[PDB]
Amino acid sequence: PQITLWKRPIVTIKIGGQLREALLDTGADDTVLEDIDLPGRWKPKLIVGIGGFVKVRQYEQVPIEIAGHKVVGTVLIGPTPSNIIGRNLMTQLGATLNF
Amino acid sequence: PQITLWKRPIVTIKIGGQLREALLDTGADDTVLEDIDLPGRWKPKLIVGIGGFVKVRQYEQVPIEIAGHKVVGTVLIGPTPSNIIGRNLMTQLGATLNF
Ligand SMILES: CC(C)CN(C[C@@H](O)[C@H](Cc1ccccc1)NC(=O)O[C@H]1CCOC1)S(=O)(=O)c1ccc(N)cc1
Repeated sequence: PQITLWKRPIVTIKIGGQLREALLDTGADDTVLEDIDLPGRWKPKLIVGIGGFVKVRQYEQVPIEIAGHKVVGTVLIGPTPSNIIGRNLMTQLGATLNF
Repeated sequence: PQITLWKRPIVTIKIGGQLREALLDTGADDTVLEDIDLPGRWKPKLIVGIGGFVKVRQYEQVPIEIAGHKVVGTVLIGPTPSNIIGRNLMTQLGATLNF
């Protein structure tokens, strides 16, 4: 799809059988979700934003469906005021900015 | 221009005769710059992010050049680890996300 930016660019995701919404965030290098259960081992990571530090769990090679498209990548779990899809996963959709 | 997202989407800006770089950030509702002098009256505002709070100065109807294109809008001045162009100004470029 093509979308304009007069509203937040929010898409539906499906990850570990759970349905959520997330913002498509070109300013985010990495994908961060709050409201979600993932199984398996993870690694502690810090990431750093307007406001400073957030401690997150890094889960590798997580299957995720974003606006209907199946990809696999790193998902960071941690407190974030909004679930965000970062460039790590947007590059797998072949996403572009246009103006 | 059309750009892909394998690297950060960084563009050149010109604002109050100062040249800077900024990230095109679809996850940001508002534009926030750190490294910059604007004249005139402003208003205190807070914005939350990964990591918590940032106190900013809101400057209205600021002329700014983004990747060559002249627009006028609200610019927030405050600590941010990176200068960001938010949707407030991306909508004035007719920017779209595509995948
Ligand atoms: C350059 C910074 C700002 C990068 N952030 C991305 C930005 O899009 C960020 C996303 C967000 C949306 C809603 C609430 C909170 C945060 N928007 C943001 O703060 O919007 C503010 C600034 C003015 O407009 C409102 S981040 O969240 O720190 C981040 C950092 C690293 C990773 N891996 C993921 C996210």
